[PDB]
Amino acid sequence: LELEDNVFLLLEGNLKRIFATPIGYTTFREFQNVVFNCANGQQEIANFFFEMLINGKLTQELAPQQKQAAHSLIAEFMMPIRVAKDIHERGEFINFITSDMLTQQERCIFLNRLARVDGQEFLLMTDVQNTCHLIRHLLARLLEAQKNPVGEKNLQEIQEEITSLKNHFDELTKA
Amino acid sequence: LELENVFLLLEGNLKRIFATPIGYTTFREFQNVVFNCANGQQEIANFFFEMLINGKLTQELAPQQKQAAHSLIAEFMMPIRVAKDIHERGEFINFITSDMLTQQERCIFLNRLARVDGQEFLLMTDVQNTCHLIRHLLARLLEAQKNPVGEKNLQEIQEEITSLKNHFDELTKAL
Amino acid sequence: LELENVFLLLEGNLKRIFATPIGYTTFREFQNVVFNCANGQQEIANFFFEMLINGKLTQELAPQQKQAAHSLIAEFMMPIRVAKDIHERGEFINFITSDMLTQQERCIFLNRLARVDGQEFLLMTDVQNTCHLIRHLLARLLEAQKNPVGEKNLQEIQEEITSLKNHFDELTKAL
Amino acid sequence: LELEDNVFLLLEGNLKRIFATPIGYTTFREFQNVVFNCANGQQEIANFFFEMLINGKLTQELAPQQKQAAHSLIAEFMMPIRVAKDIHERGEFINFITSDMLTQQERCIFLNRLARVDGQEFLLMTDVQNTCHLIRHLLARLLEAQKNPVGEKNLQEIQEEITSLKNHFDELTKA
Amino acid sequence: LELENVFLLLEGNLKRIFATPIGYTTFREFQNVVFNCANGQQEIANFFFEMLINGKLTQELAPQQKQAAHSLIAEFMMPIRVAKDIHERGEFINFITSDMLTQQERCIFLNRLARVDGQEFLLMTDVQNTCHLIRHLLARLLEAQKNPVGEKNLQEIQEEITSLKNHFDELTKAL
Amino acid sequence: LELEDNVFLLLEGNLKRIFATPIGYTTFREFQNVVFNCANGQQEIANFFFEMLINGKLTQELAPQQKQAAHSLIAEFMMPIRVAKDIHERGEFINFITSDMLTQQERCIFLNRLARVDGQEFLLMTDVQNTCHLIRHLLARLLEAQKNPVGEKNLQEIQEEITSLKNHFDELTKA
Repeated sequence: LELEDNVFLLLEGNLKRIFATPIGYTTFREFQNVVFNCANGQQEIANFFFEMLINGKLTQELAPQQKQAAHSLIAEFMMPIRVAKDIHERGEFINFITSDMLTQQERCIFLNRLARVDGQEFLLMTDVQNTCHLIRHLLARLLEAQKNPVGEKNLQEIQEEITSLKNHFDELTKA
Repeated sequence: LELENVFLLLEGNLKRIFATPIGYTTFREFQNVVFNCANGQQEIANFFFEMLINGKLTQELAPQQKQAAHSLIAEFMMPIRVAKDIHERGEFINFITSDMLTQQERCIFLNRLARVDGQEFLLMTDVQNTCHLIRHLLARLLEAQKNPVGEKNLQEIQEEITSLKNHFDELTKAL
Repeated sequence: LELENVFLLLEGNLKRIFATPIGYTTFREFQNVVFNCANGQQEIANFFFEMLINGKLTQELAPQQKQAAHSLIAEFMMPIRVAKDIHERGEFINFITSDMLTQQERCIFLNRLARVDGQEFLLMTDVQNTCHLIRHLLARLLEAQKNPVGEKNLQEIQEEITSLKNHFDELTKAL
Repeated sequence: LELEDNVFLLLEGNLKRIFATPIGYTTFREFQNVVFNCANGQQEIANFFFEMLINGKLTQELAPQQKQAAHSLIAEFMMPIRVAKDIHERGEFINFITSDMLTQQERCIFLNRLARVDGQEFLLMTDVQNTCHLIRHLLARLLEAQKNPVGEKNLQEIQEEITSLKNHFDELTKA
Repeated sequence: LELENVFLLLEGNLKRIFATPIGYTTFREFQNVVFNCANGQQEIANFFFEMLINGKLTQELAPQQKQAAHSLIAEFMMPIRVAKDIHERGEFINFITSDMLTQQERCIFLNRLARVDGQEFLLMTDVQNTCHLIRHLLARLLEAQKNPVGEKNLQEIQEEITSLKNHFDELTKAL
Repeated sequence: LELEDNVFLLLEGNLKRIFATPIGYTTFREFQNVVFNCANGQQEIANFFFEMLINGKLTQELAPQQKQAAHSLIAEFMMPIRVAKDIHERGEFINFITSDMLTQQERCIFLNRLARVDGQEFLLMTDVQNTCHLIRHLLARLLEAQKNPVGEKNLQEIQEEITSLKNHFDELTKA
């Protein structure tokens, strides 16, 4: 492989540009387009940068200044690229939830925040009854998954986590 | 009370403010409209509020005015009530749907959460995510139980908690 | 069938769910409302569904009930149909507008894309962007043509494709 | 120019802060305000940092530790600043589009994603007929640009790209 | 003019386009609907536009058609006017609310800004933020005063400016 | 404290991941969860990383390679973490506003952009009268704050900034 220093520099500027705005569902494909543009029709060069930037792996010896630049690109871009790829694949999946209990009047309510893999969040208020209905709805859904052969195998994989839920619930009912 | 074609002018104004999505300012924009149509007079405004919020006519009206009044009530009472609801509790959960899908040996759920204000959020969960969400929400019920107000709330929904019992039983047993 | 003031209670409930923007949960929220007004009975629910979805009364009603029924049909049949449309195809394109502007020696277009669900997106393009978008979309038609199902779809719209012909002709010739 | 090391440090913290959240339409102006605040009414200091951070150019010799810090600031912030400036100028222009063909039933449809320079994206579904109508609409718009003297010159600039579109289309029609 | 059940077909179509939130394309979508119902004829379209935009019937109609026409006017004239307003000035401020709260020795305000298009934005300010915003806006009035057009605008609102005077007086004096 | 180099590496990857998407209201809590996971139930390790990453302070001597990694983590993540914490606390507060005056026809209007601490922005158009009404509304709000003991103390703190507003306004009225 014969690369000029200029390629690493141009590639860095282009990657800095695409990652300057929020990662979205087009970002992984936009990154691939940047690599292909840089490779200029040379599959071996494209693959070199994909291995480097997607896998953090250097598939040939580089001269010291280029090796340093590759390490810098890996450090700066590997995770954001993997997150772009993740969003492309499963950006709408739940990633995190927070809840803050507020006690007002007679009533205990929760300010819940739902965050997805793609970073979008949603605020949702629930009182204690809403919370119970939400739990029942989600349990009803696992019970339907359990009838299906795939769902059944998925549930058997976390059988310990399920038995625990029942524990926590038995703990709530006694009190 | 003494009133002019106030009903038609009230109508045109209510049609305008309700032609766009109802928001958190809409109930107050409505009050401002009523105030303006009453020329600021509190007795007349109150007559309109009773009519429009509670559907109650506090005064006999000539046939033509009475016809317009019943029309305003049919057309606006519920949207006004929803605007007040949103002002008060717009961020609370209102509805949830889930569609079960099977992708790559995984049972997954496309959930949609809708609030009182009509905003919705799409959230994907797999079986393990669903279990974690349930654990999270259960923990909130436990948190409420430790707070004197929340504990009273829980005591009011015994039939709700028993329902969670039977679902938890069915799931654990079926595995 | 035996029915109570069910029409008025149905009305108030439909007015409430349609007072906020229609979303992807709205058709299902409607079904739940009908179910609840029918006290769960499938024959009564079906009577309401025929009435409200298809505008068909499957039963003679006293004058007062019949009046309320025609009113529910006029007020809700189309919003119900749109809610079902959105549930099914809410993300599909519905309308596009373009306004041509001239800025700094450039012809530019302010495009607005609107979906079946009513969400809109503003997108600016210059002449070269517009050309690239067209090239992209053309490539999709070529992609569909390589798929046996897509190829059948294309064969159904011969008059559409000829229209593209005449536009392409006019443009190339005029340059 | 007489700068204390403290200025580079304070400037870095302030820039890190403003770039911690998504770039928006106010971000370039917010950056200018940070520079002016740091310059403290000294135009020569403001200009030094603007040349450095907007143009990547150092307009006077710096001592080695400050030169290193300037290079670090350039590497970290030059591209995001240029993107902020770009968004300020043309954030609503199209930047990228992806499409995924889905074959279901009899029908080939495309899940399109529209991304703007500002990073916002929009999902749009199209079937084969929608795609054709979109193409015709966009061609109609170029034809109107062609009547206008500016638009005509813009089109002559990409005359080769246009002739190519016609090619791709002639290729689609034969098949 | 010669017309068919055009009123009912017009009705169903208007009900459909107004069933979703009004957007920036809605007025144009309406015009397209009218065009299509008129079978493209400009005289018939104009009859519908007068009826639907201005509430004016430019033609005597049989009792049944006349009834349908008055119904279309009552149901759609205002939403059409709002759609045109939005097309023209959707981003302009329409309403603002503020609720004053006290948190941690601070007086704070929960402000909500609503535009002509119905979109809203929540914005918190403390006392100093509120002062800065006011200073900003005052500076804009000063900017307009330096522009010959803006200076004319200011001269038209003398009673508005005096109101700012009395408020400014009350505040400074009370401190 | 006995940490393996692997901990710094794992921690960096996890932080890079969470900061790859827009900071939101859950991000500070997500960061705490990452630290606790890394500490693996060891409060002293959690506190070491919290002091390091929240306060930029190293609470024990590290070997040179680990000290270098800690400095790198501080440089990369301290500000974004502080911004996450800020958003958690006051993300909805105003952060910045820009205005651009547009002169069209007889009329001077302003394209205002409102940016919050959380990075969300809102575009709002105002003409000269809207601007005056907005000022009056905000002054009315400060006048109400002045009646309240807390608000009064807040206002006394910026008494100089208030007197200045009055100045700028007196300057506008003379002209």
